[PDB]
Amino acid sequence: SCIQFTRHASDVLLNLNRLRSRDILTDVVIVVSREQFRAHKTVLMACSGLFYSIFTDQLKCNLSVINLDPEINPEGFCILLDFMYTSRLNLREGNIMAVMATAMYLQMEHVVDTCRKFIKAS
Amino acid sequence: SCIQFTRHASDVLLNLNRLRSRDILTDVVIVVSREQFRAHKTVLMACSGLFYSIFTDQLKCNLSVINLDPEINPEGFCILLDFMYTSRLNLREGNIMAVMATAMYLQMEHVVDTCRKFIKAS
Amino acid sequence: SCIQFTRHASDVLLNLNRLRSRDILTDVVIVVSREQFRAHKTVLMACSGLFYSIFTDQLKCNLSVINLDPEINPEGFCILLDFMYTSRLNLREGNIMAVMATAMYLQMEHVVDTCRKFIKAS
Amino acid sequence: SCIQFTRHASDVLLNLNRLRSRDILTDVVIVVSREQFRAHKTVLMACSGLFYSIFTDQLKCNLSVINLDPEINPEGFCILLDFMYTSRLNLREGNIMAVMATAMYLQMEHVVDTCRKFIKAS
Amino acid sequence: SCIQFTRHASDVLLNLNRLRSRDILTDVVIVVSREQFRAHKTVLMACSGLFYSIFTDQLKCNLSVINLDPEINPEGFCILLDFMYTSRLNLREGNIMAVMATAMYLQMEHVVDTCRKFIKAS
Amino acid sequence: SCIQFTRHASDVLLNLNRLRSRDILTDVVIVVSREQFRAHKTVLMACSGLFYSIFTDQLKCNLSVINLDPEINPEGFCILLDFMYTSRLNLREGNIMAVMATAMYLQMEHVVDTCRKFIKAS
Amino acid sequence: SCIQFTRHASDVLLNLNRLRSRDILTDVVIVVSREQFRAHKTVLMACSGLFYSIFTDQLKCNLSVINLDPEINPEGFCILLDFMYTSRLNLREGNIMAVMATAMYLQMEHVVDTCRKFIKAS
Amino acid sequence: SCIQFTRHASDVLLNLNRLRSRDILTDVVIVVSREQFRAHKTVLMACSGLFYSIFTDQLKCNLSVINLDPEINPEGFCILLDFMYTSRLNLREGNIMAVMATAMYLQMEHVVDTCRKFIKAS
Ligand SMILES: CNC(=O)COc1cc2cc(Nc3nc(N4C[C@H](C)C[C@H](C)C4)ncc3Cl)ccc2n(C)c1=O
Ligand SMILES: CNC(=O)COc1cc2cc(Nc3nc(N4C[C@H](C)C[C@H](C)C4)ncc3Cl)ccc2n(C)c1=O
Ligand SMILES: CNC(=O)COc1cc2cc(Nc3nc(N4C[C@H](C)C[C@H](C)C4)ncc3Cl)ccc2n(C)c1=O
Ligand SMILES: CNC(=O)COc1cc2cc(Nc3nc(N4C[C@H](C)C[C@H](C)C4)ncc3Cl)ccc2n(C)c1=O
Ligand SMILES: CNC(=O)COc1cc2cc(Nc3nc(N4C[C@H](C)C[C@H](C)C4)ncc3Cl)ccc2n(C)c1=O
Ligand SMILES: CNC(=O)COc1cc2cc(Nc3nc(N4C[C@H](C)C[C@H](C)C4)ncc3Cl)ccc2n(C)c1=O
Ligand SMILES: CNC(=O)COc1cc2cc(Nc3nc(N4C[C@H](C)C[C@H](C)C4)ncc3Cl)ccc2n(C)c1=O
Ligand SMILES: CNC(=O)COc1cc2cc(Nc3nc(N4C[C@H](C)C[C@H](C)C4)ncc3Cl)ccc2n(C)c1=O
Repeated sequence: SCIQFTRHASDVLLNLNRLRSRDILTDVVIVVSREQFRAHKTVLMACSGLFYSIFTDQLKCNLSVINLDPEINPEGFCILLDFMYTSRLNLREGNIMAVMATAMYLQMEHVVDTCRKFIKAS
Repeated sequence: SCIQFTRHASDVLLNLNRLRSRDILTDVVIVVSREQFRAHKTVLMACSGLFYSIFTDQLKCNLSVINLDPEINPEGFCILLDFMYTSRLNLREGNIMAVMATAMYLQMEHVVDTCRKFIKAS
Repeated sequence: SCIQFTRHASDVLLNLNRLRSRDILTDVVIVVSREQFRAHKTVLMACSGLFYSIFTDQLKCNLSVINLDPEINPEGFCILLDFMYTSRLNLREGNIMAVMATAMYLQMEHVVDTCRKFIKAS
Repeated sequence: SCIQFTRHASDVLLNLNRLRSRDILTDVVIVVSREQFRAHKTVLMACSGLFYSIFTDQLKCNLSVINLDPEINPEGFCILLDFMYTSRLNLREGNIMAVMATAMYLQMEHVVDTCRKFIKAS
Repeated sequence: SCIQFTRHASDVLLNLNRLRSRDILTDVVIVVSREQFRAHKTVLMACSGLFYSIFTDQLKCNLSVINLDPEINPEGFCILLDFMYTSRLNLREGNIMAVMATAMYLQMEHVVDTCRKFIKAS
Repeated sequence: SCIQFTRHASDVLLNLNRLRSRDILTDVVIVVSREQFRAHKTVLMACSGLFYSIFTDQLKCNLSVINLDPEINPEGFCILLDFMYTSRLNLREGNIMAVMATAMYLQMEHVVDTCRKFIKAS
Repeated sequence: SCIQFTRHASDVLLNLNRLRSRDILTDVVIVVSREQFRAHKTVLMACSGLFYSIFTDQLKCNLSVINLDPEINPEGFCILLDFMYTSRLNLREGNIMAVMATAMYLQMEHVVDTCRKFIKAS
Repeated sequence: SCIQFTRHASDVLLNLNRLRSRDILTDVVIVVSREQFRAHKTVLMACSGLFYSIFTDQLKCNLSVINLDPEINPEGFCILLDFMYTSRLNLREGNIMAVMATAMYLQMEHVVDTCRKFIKAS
C-alpha cells in the first residue's frame, strides 16, 4: 500500500526544536511568574489541552502574550516545554510534584499518569 | 536516565494534522498553479528544505502567501503535504514522476531517494 | 463479463478526503461541544446511520449546521470522521471507550463491534 | 498499530450508489445531448479529472447544471457513471470506442488504459 | 431451427436497471417504513410472487403507491430490489436474516432457498 | 462477494411475456398499418432504440397509442416483438428482409447485424 | 405419390400461438383459481383429453367459460398451455410435481410419462 | 433446457382433422360456387393469409358464412383444405393450375412456390 517512516516524526520534532532554539517563527510568549518562554502555538496545542482550548478560541488565537497564573511552578513548565519538543521528560524526586501539578494545569493526561507511576514505583 | 516515548512523535504529528484539517493557526497559503493549500510554516520547514531556506530568511518569514512556480505538479505537492503531516506517502505508478520531481523542487532528499527505489523495484 | 477495479473505491475515498482537507464542496458543519467539523453530507450518510436517518429526512436534508448533543466526546467523533474518509481507525486504550460510545450514538455497528473485539483481545 | 478494513470502501461506495438511486443529496445535473443524469459532485470529482478541474474552480463549484458538449456519447457517459459508483465497467465490443473516447474527455486515465488493453487483447 | 441469444436476457435486465436508475417509466412507489423505492411494476411481478398476487388483481393494478408492512426490514428489501434488476444478491452474515425474512414475505422461494444454503454452509 | 443467478434474467423475461399474453399492465398500443399490438413500454425501451428515444421524451412518455409508419412490415414487427420478450428470433429466408428493415427502423443494431450474418451464411 | 412438409405443422402451431397472443378468435376462458386464460377450443381438444371429453359433449361445446377445480395449480396449467401451443415444456425441479399432477388432471398421458422420466433421471 | 416433441404438431393436426371430419366446433362455412365446406377459423388463419386478413378484422371475425368469389375452382380449394389439415398436397398435372391459382387467391406463398417447382420439374 504505502511506506511508513518510523523516524520521520522524531526528525520533525527535532527540527521544530532547532527553530525554537533559534527563535524562528516563535509567535507566542508564555509568561510564568517572572519568566518568559517563546514557543510555537501549534506545538503547544499539539501537546497541551489547555493551550488547545485557548488557541482554539478565535478570541485567543492571535494572542501574542499568554499570561499564566503566577502560581504555576516555572520548573514544571520549562521541563514540560522541553519534553513537548523533545519527548524526553526530566522527572526527578526534587521536581516530580511541580511537574505533576503543572501537567494537571496544562491538561497533559499522559504526563500526569506517568508522574503517578513515578511515585508509585519510587 | 530518562524515559523514551516511542509513540509521542506520532501523536504530535496526528494532532498537528487535526489542527490543519480544522484550519487552526494555519498561517500560510501555498499557491500552486490555481490551487491553494493552507499549512503551518513550522511543519513545512521541518519537512522541506526549500521552505526551510525560504522561512529561514527574515525577509520571507512573515510572508502569508507563498507562490510556487506554476510548473510544479499539484498532485506531487498535495501528496507530499499529506505525507508531511501523516508520514504516509501515496506513491503509485501514475504519480511517481510528479512526486519525484516535486520532492526535488521541495528538497526532500529522502523522498526522492524513495522514488528512486520505487521505480528501481517496479 | 466485466472488469473489477479492486483499488477504485480506495482512490475515490482518497480524493474525497483531499477535497475535505481543502474544504471543497463541504456543505455541512458538525458542531460537537465547542468544536466545528466541516464534512460532506453524502459521506456522512454513507458511513453513519444517524446521519443517514437525519439527512434522509427532507426536513433536515438542507440543514447547513448539525448540532450534536454536547455529551458526545470530540475525540470519538474526530477519530471516527477521519476513519470515515480513510478507513483507518486510531483505536487505543486511552480513547477506545469514547470511540465505542460515539459509534453507538452515530450507529456505526461495525465500529462498535470492533471496539468490542478490541477490549476482548486486550 | 491500527486495523485495516478491506471491505469498508466497497460498502461506502455501495451506500453512495443507494443514495444516488434514491436521489438523496444529488446536487448536480449532468446534461449530455438530450439526457439528464443526477449525481453527487464529490463522487464525480473523486473519479473524474475533468469534473475535478471544474468543481475545483470556485466559479463552477456551485453550478447545479453542468452542460457537457453534445458530442459526448451518452452510452460512454452512463456506463462510466455506473462504473464510478460500482467499480464495474460494462465494456463490450459494441461500446468500447464510445467509452474510451468519453474516458478521454472525462480524463479517466486508468479507464482509457483499460480500453487500450481491451482492444489489444480482443 | 432458430438462434439462441445467451446474453440477451442479461442485456435486457441491464437496460431495465438503467431506466430505473434514471427514473424512466417507474410507475410505482414502494413505501417501506420511512423509505421510498421507485420501481417498475412488471419487474416486480416478474421477480416477486407477492407483487404478482397484488398487481394481478385488477383492484391493485393501477395502485401508484404500495405501502408494505412497517415490519419489513429495508435492508432486506433494497438488497432484494437490486438483485431483482441485477441478479446479484449481496448476502452477508450481517443481513442474511433480514433478507431471508423479506424474501419469505415477498415470496421469493429461490432466494429463501439460497439463504437456507448460506447459513447451512457458513 | 455475491452470488450470480445465471437464469434469473430469463425467468424475468418469461414472466413478463406471461403478463403480456394476459394483457396485464400493458400500457401501450402499437399501431402498425391495420394491426394493433399491446406491449409494455419498459420492455420496448429496453430492447428498442427508437422506442427508447420516443419514451425518453417526456412529451411522448404518456402516449397510450404509438402510430408507426404504415410502411413498416407487420411480420418484421411481430417477429421482433416476440423476440424482445422471448430472445428467440424466427428468422427465415421468407421474412429475413422485412425483419432486417424493421430492425433498422426500430434501431436494433444486434438484430440487423444478425440479419447481415444470416444472408452472409445462406 | 405426394410431398411431405416436415415443418408445416410447426408453422401452423406457431401461427396459432400468434393468434392466441393477439386474442384472435380465442373463444374460451379457462378459470383456474383466480387466474383467467384465453385459448382456442380446438387446440385444447387437440392436446388435452379432459378438454376433449368436455368439448365433445354438445352440452359443453358452446361454453364460453370453463371453471376448473380451484385445486389445480396455475403454474402447472400455464406451463402446459404454453407447451400445447409451442411444444416446449418448461419442466424444472421446482414445478415438476405441479405439472405432473395437472397433466394427470388434463389427461396428457405423454406429459405425465415425461414427468415420470424426469424425476427418474434426476 | 427443455424437451422437444418432434411429432407433437403432427398429432395436433391429426386430431384437428378428426374434429373437422366429425363436425366438432366447426364454426365457419366456406361457400365456393355451389359447394359448402365447414372448417375451423383458427386453422384457416394459421394456413391462409386471405383468411388471416379476413378473420383478423373484427368486422369479419364472427362471420359464420364466408362467400368466396364463384370464380375460385372448388378442386383447388378442397385439395388445399385437406392439405391445410393434413400437410399432404394432392398435386397432379390435371389440377396443378387450379391449385396454383387458388393458392394465389388464398395467399399460400409456399404452396404457389411448390406449384412453380412442380411444372418446372415436369
Ligand atoms: C504525552 N502527551 C500528553 O500527555 C498529551 O495528552 C493530551 C494531549 C492533548 C492535545 C490537545 N491538542 C489538540 N487537540 C485536538 N483535539 C481535541 C481532542 C480532545 C480530541 C481530538 C480529536 C482533537 N486537536 C488539535 C490539537 Cl493541537 C488537546 C488536549 C490534549 N489533552 C487533554 C491531553 O491529555
Ligand atoms: C523524509 N524526510 C525528508 O525527506 C526530509 O529531508 C530533508 C529535510 C529537511 C528539513 C529542513 N528543515 C529544517 N532544517 C534545519 N536545519 C538545516 C539543515 C541543513 C541542517 C540542520 C542542522 C538544521 N533546521 C530547521 C528546519 Cl525546520 C531543511 C532541509 C531538509 N532537507 C534538505 C531534506 O532533505
Ligand atoms: C465500517 N462501517 C460501519 O460500521 C457502518 O455500518 C453502518 C452503516 C450505515 C450506513 C448508512 N447509510 C446509508 N444507508 C442506506 N440504507 C439504509 C440501510 C439500513 C439499508 C440500505 C439498504 C439503505 N442508504 C444510504 C446510506 Cl448513505 C445507514 C446506516 C448504517 N448503519 C446503521 C451501520 O451500522
Ligand atoms: C479507475 N480510476 C480512474 O481511471 C481515475 O483516474 C483519475 C482520477 C482523477 C481524480 C481526480 N479527482 C481529484 N483529484 C484530486 N487531486 C488532483 C490530482 C491530479 C492529484 C491529487 C494529489 C489531488 N483531488 C481531489 C479529487 Cl476529487 C482528478 C483527476 C483524475 N485523473 C486525471 C485520473 O486519471
Ligand atoms: C430467483 N427468483 C426467485 O426466487 C423468484 O421465484 C418466484 C418467482 C415468482 C414470480 C411471479 N411472477 C409472475 N408469476 C406468474 N405466474 C404465476 C406462477 C405461480 C406460475 C406461472 C405459470 C404464472 N406470471 C407472471 C408473473 Cl410476473 C410470481 C410468483 C413467484 N414466486 C412465488 C417465486 O417463488
Ligand atoms: C439484441 N438486442 C439489440 O439488438 C438491442 O440493441 C440496442 C438496444 C437499445 C436499447 C435502448 N434502450 C435503452 N437505452 C438506454 N440508454 C441509451 C443508450 C444509447 C446507452 C445507455 C447507456 C442508456 N437506457 C435505457 C433504455 Cl430502456 C436504446 C437503444 C438501443 N439500441 C440503439 C440498440 O441497438
Ligand atoms: C404430447 N401430447 C400428449 O401428451 C397428449 O396426449 C393425449 C392427447 C389427447 C387428445 C385428445 N383430443 C382429441 N381426441 C380425439 N379422439 C379421442 C381419442 C381417444 C382417440 C382418437 C381416435 C379420437 N379426437 C379429437 C381430439 Cl381434439 C383427447 C385425449 C388425449 N389424451 C387422452 C392424451 O393422452
Ligand atoms: C405451407 N404453408 C403456406 O404456404 C402458408 O404460408 C403463409 C401462411 C400465412 C399464414 C397466415 N396466418 C396468420 N398470420 C399471422 N401473422 C401475419 C403474418 C404476415 C406475420 C406473422 C408475424 C403474424 N398471425 C396469425 C395467423 Cl393465423 C397469414 C398469412 C400467410 N401467408 C401470407 C402465407 O404465405
